Amino acid sequence: GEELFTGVVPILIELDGDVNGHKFFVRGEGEGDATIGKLSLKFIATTGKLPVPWPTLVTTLVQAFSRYPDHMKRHDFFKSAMPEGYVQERTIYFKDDGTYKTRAEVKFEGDTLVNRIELKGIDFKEDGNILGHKLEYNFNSHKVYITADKCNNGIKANFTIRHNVEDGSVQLADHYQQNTPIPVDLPDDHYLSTQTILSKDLNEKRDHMVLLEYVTAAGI
Amino acid sequence: GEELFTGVVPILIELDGDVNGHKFFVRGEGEGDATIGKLSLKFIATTGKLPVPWPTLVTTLVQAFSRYPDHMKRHDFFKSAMPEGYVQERTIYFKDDGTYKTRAEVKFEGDTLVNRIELKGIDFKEDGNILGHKLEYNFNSHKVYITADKCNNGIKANFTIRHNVEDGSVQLADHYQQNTPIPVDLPDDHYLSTQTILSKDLNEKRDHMVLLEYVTAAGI
Repeated sequence: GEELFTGVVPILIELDGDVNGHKFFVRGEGEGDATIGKLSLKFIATTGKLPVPWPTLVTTLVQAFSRYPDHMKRHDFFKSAMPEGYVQERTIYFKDDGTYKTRAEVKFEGDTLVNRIELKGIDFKEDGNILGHKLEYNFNSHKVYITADKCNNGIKANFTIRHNVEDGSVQLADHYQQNTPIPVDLPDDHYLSTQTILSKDLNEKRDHMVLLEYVTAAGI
Repeated sequence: GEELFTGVVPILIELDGDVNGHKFFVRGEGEGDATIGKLSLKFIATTGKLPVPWPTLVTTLVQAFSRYPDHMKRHDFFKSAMPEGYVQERTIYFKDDGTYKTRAEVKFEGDTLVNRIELKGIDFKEDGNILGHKLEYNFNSHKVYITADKCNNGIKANFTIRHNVEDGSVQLADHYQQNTPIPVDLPDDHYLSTQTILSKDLNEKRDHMVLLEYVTAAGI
């Protein structure tokens, strides 16, 4: 388990998407340091300019990298599932627009943590904030509320993302999370607060996104 | 639910058995009164003289008839499952001898409560207390410990039966129970204490058993 997350761990993320029939693929490489809770990643849209804004993929596109303080070590479900891994299922509803469903397997391969994800989006509106590409290239700080469902030997989480829109208005996105493993751990209600920076490689020519996160757990 | 168990309810019990390849069938008719916790039943071995002693079938052969005191009404799982019914799975280990597995569906049909059961027995010894027919035609009083497993939206119970043997020695039989429904109810740990009388219809010519029980719940 967390014996693996001392020091820096390299990362591979892969996302297979389709939204309203618009198929796309994203591969990410980078590294995380769970002892301070840092992620630095570059993502590449291999299929061409994305059919959806980059910020909507951020949540779907390795919480196992959250810094859990020493007084909270008994509640790190993500890391206890390693190296075998866990499954992360999400349903995301965008206010007054469409919805995503995600399934992902998060494992170790060699020395890298890998997130392989499938995404399906339906019922979106064009000239809506998603397909119409109206979201600022931003990601504000959020809290992620975790509770452990004993029955499924895992956790549940839910939280809503606030996406800034060009207009000045905000696009809401309700998240619903299930996590299940691939010995055990389970954690009392707490949350992850996160902070994200989105920017771009100036020498990169493909549609891409560089990402930098800091995540810590709290609330005990 | 328990709206159904005021006053007397007629009973039909049917058991399909096979133990060590010895097949048999038992049908029971009688009536119960859950407001005082009485059962009176006559059982008939339709296939001929039983391959096993009658006392070993007693537990496997309608706890929904237990008298639950008013202060315990929130814990009557059995009756809350009605009229739709529940499923009762049991594993029974006989000390130093074979084991039974039982699955039963307990429902209302018309105005009768019906218990339809399948039983399979394996690994028994001849000249053992079961196949060798060494058990006294007795049934002592026992406690039945119930706990509610939330996950399976039902209960679990376990208890051991003490069968008197002709020899003077006692045959133990560990029971393990699962119950699941066919809106809901679930009960805090308590038990059923029971008392049974076994006797015979003197004008009856088939291998048979008449049974009389009183069952009440307690322990809160």
